[PDB]
Amino acid sequence: LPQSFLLKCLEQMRKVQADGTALQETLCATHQLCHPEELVLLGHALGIPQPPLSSCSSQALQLMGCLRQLHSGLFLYQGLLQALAGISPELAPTLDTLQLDTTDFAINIWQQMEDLGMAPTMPAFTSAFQRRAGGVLVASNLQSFLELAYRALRHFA
Repeated sequence: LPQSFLLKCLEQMRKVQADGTALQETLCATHQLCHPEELVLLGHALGIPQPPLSSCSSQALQLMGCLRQLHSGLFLYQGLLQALAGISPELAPTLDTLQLDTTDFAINIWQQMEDLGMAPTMPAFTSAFQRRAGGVLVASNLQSFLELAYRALRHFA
């Protein structure tokens, strides 16, 4: 991939990671939601999908496949962030930024697929406790997801 795409991906993913850590440190301080490791069953109950990056895994590494999963996964996360609907007033600015920065990264992934000619159901959280635990889950899912796509992308070089 061109170095400028890798360099732009690095800058964009580290901002979405910083954004996610901000959401996570507020809801832990504020509502004791600090161990996303515990919320797994509840995520499962809530219906919070978890994007596969299989084609970005060594035994299945394929540039088109990895990029297309990466993007479809980012797109999903876009919906998930839309569905949290700010979580609570105190948190809606941090969600807004995270939403802006995840959308910028997904436009970049898609733009690149087009340059290469290889282009191309949402949870209901109705209580505030659902949006608060959904917010900590999605934020740490997104983080690991990105760390995965990056090691894959860096090796496609």
